[PDB]
Amino acid sequence: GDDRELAILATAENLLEDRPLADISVDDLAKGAGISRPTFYFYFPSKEAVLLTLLDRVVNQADMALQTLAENPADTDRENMWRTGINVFFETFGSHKAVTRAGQAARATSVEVAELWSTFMQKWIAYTAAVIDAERDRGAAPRTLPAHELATALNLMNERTLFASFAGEQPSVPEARVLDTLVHIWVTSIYGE
Amino acid sequence: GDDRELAILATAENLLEDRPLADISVDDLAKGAGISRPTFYFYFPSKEAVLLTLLDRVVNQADMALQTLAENPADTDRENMWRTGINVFFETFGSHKAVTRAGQAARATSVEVAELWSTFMQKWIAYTAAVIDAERDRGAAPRTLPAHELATALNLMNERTLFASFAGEQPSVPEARVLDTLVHIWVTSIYGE
Ligand SMILES: O=C(CCCC(F)(F)F)N1CCC(c2nc(-c3nccs3)no2)CC1
Ligand SMILES: O=C(CCCC(F)(F)F)N1CCC(c2nc(-c3nccs3)no2)CC1
Repeated sequence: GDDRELAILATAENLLEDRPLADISVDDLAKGAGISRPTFYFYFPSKEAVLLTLLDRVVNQADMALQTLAENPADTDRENMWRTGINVFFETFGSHKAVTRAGQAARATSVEVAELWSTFMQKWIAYTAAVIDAERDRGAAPRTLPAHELATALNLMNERTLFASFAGEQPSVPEARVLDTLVHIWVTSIYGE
Repeated sequence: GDDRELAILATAENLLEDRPLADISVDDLAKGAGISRPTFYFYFPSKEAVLLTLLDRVVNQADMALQTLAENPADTDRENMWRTGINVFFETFGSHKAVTRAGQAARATSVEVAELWSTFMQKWIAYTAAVIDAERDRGAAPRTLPAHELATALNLMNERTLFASFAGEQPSVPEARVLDTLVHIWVTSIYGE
């Protein structure tokens, strides 16, 4: 019943390691999930709706991990705080590289994917901005750029850079270096200046 | 003779303001250029080869503008120097928004587009790294991150952010604010921490 939907999801994720969404067929997904093609369609309209659900669970998982951080303040310096937050995305998407990579490419192609990505990027920008402002009210950060324009560019940086790394793009920051790199840039641009 | 190739190029660029590459047909391009469909094919294999040539001229124009800067040192502070370099890309691609935007999307789809973008991103990263290092030998910049990993992430930032703005994406930095935003981040992350 439910367990089948989960099987279609797990099959899709497993096949996206080895190839793109284009070379995955509804029949491939049905086979893998141990159901037939017409049973597949009872659970999802398309292969693309499978991706969307997948991306949706990943992004929500990152989002939830970030709320947990926000509610339970990790006790530390400014540098470590920021690193902990960037680490949420680096870990969460880095554990779901095929879904990430495919979810990025379907932004060009799927309006729902584009808008889901958009909703969350906005949510995460807003929270980064809310935290930069909080940091400024306290006197820890100088009032340089508008907080929200700063948050925007720094979050756009992480998206490009994190996914470039994960995909192994030329050029990219090696994955083992990406986190320190992004953090140096967040911390100097937020506190400097 | 040559003037026709230029007409196909100018037609393509003009039609990409109003719609995507998908909704532009070879016949559309031929019409506009005042030639027939089989004459089109004498000059280009495909519509996609038209885009490539277009992207190639833009990217080379940015590249050339950056060399001019590099050879003739503008006399100024560290902040203005960097701003002048980022301004090359903001101006050059901002004058060619449809070609940019289309050239970004065809990266997913065209290996030649992907590799052209890749060659230049590498070239521009290398030069940013060479300049960060020069700045460090002089004692103006501290030896924090590896210069080349720093250049990489900052250049990835500009790509994402500049194009997000130009496309009017949600979310993005307003185009009238994008340059100051990127510069604050370059300068604090290069000189700070
Ligand atoms: O890196 C992303 C989004 C990246 C999304 C993506 F797509 F993967 F590129 N950040 C969004 C939020 C930002 C952030 N941390 C925090 C906090 N940490 C600890 C306590 S409060 N508050 O805000 C961390 C960077
Ligand atoms: O912004 C880009 C590439 C962006 C590419 C793109 F795709 F548009 F996002 N920069 C590459 C090079 C960097 C740079 N400036 C300079 C100099 N200025 C003055 C003298 S020497 N030396 O290096 C400027 C930022």
